[PDB]
Amino acid sequence: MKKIGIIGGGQLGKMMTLEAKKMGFYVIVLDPTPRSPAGQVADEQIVAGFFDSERIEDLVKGSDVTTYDLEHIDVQTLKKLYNEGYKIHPSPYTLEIIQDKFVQKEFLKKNGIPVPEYKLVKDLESDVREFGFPVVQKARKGGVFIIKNEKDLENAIKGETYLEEFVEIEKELAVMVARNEKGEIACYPVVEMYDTVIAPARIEEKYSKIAREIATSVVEALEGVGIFGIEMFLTKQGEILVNEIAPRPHNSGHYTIEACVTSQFEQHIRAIMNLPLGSTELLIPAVMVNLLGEEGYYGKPALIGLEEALAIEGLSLHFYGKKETRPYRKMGHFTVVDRDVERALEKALRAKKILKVVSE
Amino acid sequence: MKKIGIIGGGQLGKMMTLEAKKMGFYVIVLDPTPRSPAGQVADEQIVAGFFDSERIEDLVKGSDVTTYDLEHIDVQTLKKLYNEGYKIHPSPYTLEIIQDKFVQKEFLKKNGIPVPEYKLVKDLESDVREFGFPVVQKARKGGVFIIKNEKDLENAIKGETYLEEFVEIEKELAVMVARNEKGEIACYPVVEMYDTVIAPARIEEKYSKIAREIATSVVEALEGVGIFGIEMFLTKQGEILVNEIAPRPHNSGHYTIEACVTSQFEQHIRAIMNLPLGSTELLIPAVMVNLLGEEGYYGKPALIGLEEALAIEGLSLHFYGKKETRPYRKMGHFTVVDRDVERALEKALRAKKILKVVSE
Ligand SMILES: Nc1ncnc2c1ncn2[C@@H]1O[C@H](COP(=O)(O)OP(=O)(O)O)[C@@H](O)[C@H]1O
Ligand SMILES: Nc1ncnc2c1ncn2[C@@H]1O[C@H](COP(=O)(O)OP(=O)(O)O)[C@@H](O)[C@H]1O
Repeated sequence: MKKIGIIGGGQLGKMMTLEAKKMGFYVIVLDPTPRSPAGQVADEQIVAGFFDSERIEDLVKGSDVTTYDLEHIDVQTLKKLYNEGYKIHPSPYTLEIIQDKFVQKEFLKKNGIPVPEYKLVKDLESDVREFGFPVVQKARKGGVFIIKNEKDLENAIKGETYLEEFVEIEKELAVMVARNEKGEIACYPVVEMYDTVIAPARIEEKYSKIAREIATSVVEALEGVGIFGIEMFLTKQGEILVNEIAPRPHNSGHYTIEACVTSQFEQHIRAIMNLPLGSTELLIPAVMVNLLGEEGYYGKPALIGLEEALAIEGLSLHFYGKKETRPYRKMGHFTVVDRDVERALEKALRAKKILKVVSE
Repeated sequence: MKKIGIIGGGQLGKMMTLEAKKMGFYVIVLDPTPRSPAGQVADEQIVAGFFDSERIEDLVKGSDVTTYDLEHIDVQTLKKLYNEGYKIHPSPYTLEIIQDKFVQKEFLKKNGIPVPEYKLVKDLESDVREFGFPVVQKARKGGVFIIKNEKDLENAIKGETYLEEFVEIEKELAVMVARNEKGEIACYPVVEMYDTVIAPARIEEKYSKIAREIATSVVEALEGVGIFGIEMFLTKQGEILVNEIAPRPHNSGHYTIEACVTSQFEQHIRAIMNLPLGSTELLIPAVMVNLLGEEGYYGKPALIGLEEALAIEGLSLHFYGKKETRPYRKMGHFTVVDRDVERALEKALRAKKILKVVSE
């Protein structure tokens, strides 16, 4: 039984190990938190930090393939292990390119992938003048500040940053795309950010075809292995530009669990194990909605509105096992499937007001 | 957070456990095997046998609602607790009715539920005679013997058995049906036994309609709470008779996980928690096949044919993490979803020869 190593034992990692074991694989989770969510349901867990070079190395050498559910990781030791032959997917090199938002943009531009106009900042006040207000500023490494006036510019993000033209967004889109080392690619439906996800995106065939073609291009240019979450902007001028790349299963890909033949999590395992990719057929439209911790609440998690929300046909719930609720924190998500996406959304919005994660 | 107690740590209980925690419930599993499949992903496990009176008592009293994944359990102690007001679903009384095939037949007959003519054995030889050859003999509690003539009376089943008329079976059908304490019912599509399940059964719609009606009337008569597996016979003469009742999620219902909006396991949780039931809509036809350990293999499980099998579109694998394979033992199942049920069956049977659980 081949062993899959997973760095990061949070929710994304747990869902990963669950699908991996379901496919008959042994899983070792590396997380600093003893009995992490993923470690709890994994075969083994290495209790160490995401930069404990020594331990991440014990994971890689003790696994057939190593993957990860988060980006803030020791990419350096990973590149070394990758260079001497150990299987790490996605490649620590693509992770590196993605870590630094500027180099990610640079990479996308060079490979012919549409992206917002950007500019490395060396002379802040001098560079912003090349865009004029409003302009967008982002931190190169992990955030995003929208400079609209003088007072904001005087209080801009400090550190290594870069500028981006403020994009006139018609809609924000996303698409999961997986790829084998063999080269097979599986592209999912383009979805829409209403944080709520609408699948499929209510957009002209013309645009979804383009969004799918660009998402594939990115993974290809990257020679990626695993599943990737590509965020895009459909502009007010009819242009599709990629905003960011997530080298792992993405929150905007959860709908696949209830709406597609193979979930994003099953694809990721298939992809990193170089197995034949699974069908991405959308069996039914779906609207997903994150269950964030309520504003002004702290402590013991409490889910309210369950009975009433479950009465909505097509509604199902995914509550994560978290011991502490924090405002804005991702406590879970719920999805609504309906033959008619519009009815799916109406219901989801209705439920959104009902389902709340409170404290005590 | 409400607590759900589950007696039985096998694969069914594990699948129930996960779905339960997914809905935000706390789960405590009771199983005589330490680190049982279900206990490993539950919150707590009580190491104890299914007849350890005082231990199942701790489980029920420490839970808001208790259920089970098998029938061979201390039903009498549960009846005691149930009479004290503790929530146990399905009721120990229902479990009691189903555990004995004769009382079960007596019950169905008392409620007008279509069933084969039967008779309790007082004097084996004399009773079979007034029935005529051939006749079917069944143990009341523990399997089936067809008495073709006098000679067979010597090898007849010993103990307390009952007799029933021989039925000329055309097809064997199954249907999952869940019910709330509030009385809400949720009926699934009827499936066809090929051990491989075909969803939906390839039968004239007139039969499907009656099969779902018969099944629903069964759980209604029982005033059942939870999801039930209703096994029926479609005779050569166009009659639909109920043969068996399973008071729990059933193997013939695994298809729901891949082809229906809400799986039988989520449905079961909804029903025992008296919450609104989920949609049973069939999103796409499906064929499920059980994976059993191949003959002559013992020890650590090992799979063969995965790549060739996963190359088949719509094929997904569900390998249970059993710590040892053994001939004929259920190690998991795989499903093949396809818009065309005949292509699903074709693919499934083709893969049934490729996927195999062997020893390492
Ligand atoms: N170039 C841009 N022009 C206008 N709005 C933008 C631009 N880039 C990002 N945004 C907005 O800010 C949000 C943050 O985008 P993102 O780069 O993914 O930051 P984060 O790391 O929080 O996700 C987006 O949802 C989008 O609405
Ligand atoms: N009354 C009957 N007439 C003819 N065949 C029967 C009858 N009852 C059962 N059988 C056959 O025997 C098989 C198993 O009997 P069953 O009642 O399901 O016992 P069990 O499920 O515990 O093995 C059925 O699948 C069916 O093919």
